[PDB]
Amino acid sequence: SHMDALRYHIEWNRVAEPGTARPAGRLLAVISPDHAGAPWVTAVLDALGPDTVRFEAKGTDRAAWAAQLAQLREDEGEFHAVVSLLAAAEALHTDHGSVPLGLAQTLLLAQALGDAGLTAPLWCLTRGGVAAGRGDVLSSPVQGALWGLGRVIGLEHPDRWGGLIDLPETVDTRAAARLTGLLADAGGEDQLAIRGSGVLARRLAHAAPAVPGSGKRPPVHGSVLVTGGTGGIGGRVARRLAEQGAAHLVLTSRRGADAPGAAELRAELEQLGVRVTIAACDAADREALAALLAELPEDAPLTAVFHSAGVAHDDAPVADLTLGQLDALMRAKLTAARHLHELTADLDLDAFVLFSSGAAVWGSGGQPGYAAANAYLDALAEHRRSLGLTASSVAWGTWGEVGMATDPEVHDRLVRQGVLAMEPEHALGALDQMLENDDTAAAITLMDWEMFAPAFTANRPSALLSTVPEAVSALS
Ligand SMILES: NC(=O)C1=CN([C@@H]2O[C@H](COP(=O)(O)OP(=O)(O)OC[C@H]3O[C@@H](n4cnc5c(N)ncnc54)[C@H](OP(=O)(O)O)[C@@H]3O)[C@@H](O)[C@H]2O)C=CC1
Repeated sequence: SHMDALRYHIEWNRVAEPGTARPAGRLLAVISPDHAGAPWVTAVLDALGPDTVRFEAKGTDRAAWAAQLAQLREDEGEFHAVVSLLAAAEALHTDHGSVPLGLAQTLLLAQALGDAGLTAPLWCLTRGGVAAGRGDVLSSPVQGALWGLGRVIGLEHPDRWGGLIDLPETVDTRAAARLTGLLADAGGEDQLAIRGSGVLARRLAHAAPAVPGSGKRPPVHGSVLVTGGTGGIGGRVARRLAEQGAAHLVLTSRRGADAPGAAELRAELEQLGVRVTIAACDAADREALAALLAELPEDAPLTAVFHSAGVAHDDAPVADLTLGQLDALMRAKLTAARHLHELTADLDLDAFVLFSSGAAVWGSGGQPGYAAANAYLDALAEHRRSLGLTASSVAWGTWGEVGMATDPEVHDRLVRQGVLAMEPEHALGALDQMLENDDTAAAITLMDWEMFAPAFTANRPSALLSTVPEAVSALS
């Protein structure tokens, strides 16, 4: 129950139908002009009406947009809300190959709105960026990344953040009226999915307790690939896999066998009877991943991937983050997980496990780029399930003992927010509960809700935490 207590999941609950009147003040719609053709972008522009002012966000030029926005705000006076359709730009930015153009443009729009003093709440619309409601299909993991950024905008700029709304693929008049009614007043909700059945909103809940055996997890066997396998959590994952039956562990990281601690890790694993391969290669390098897969023993086919590669450093507040910082944070997450997905789809793996973060699940100030990068992982795991493929996303809280949060700097701030350091064995024992259940998505975190809830909600309420009774109690 100690391990059950670490597991949470995202659910979607029905909320009230909104009012029937459109907003009284003027809306400002923001369009990516090369990527304004999708049906849902037309349906949304039509629902906003012809009195809505339209801003075409061209390229990625913060100072140019700040100037253009300042002119609009001068001419129009205050807007009621800003409605961004930038998410429809899913093509990669030409200069930053791991950043979807719409993600870069949404960052620069949040930045330029603050620069210009346009204060109306920003709403970021997606289509297929969340899996909400029974049978729902997350069709665009790229747009799913924009939710990780948006939750961090709502932490950093709470007064000028509206929220996120996912649209259905057909935006009929019932969907349009939910939309415009939420923009009038959203009832204090800010992470919303419009579906045929109603409006759903995002919630964090404790996961159901483990059912010993219920997931038909197959025995660990053959070759298992742990990207980031020489790093802190990846090394501990590899040890556990060795103890459990893996014939062969393939560990990767940019430094490979030159990684800190690598020789000792190899010796620890080989003592347990496992074949060990340690390779040096960037998880975003598709050709190197293909070569690595082509090399596998005939008698030890790839049976599972654990994607632990990642960096969190050189992030910045939303107001300051650059596209080159965002690219570097996205590389081992979006680019590398897309390669892993595409080169293993046909292999019938037993597990495809992606390591996300609480930064992506609930949001962490100061970590927009890392939140977006991890949110892509969570969305890709739901998207793969829709294709009939296994996938799981595990959004860790804080690890103790090994890995990126052992820096007293990085450790001190997390623990002080109530995201407490987990013992490796407990974190791994909870991941094994998730994998035995074959759950698609979970956060695995030790929380002190009496510290977390009041800090997280100091400037704006969080409907997300209303389904965690300890958070409700802390706020009473
Ligand atoms: N520790 C924690 O509390 C949390 C961790 N996470 C996630 O867990 C995973 C592991 O974190 P952790 O073990 O703590 O961190 P570490 O820094 O210990 O390990 C991360 C590893 O990824 C490798 N790596 C980084 N970039 C690339 C890349 N482009 N290609 C291949 N390898 C790369 C690093 O090696 P190299 O530099 O040699 O490439 C290293 O092996 C990360 O994805 C992280 O985001 C999430 C929440 C909390």
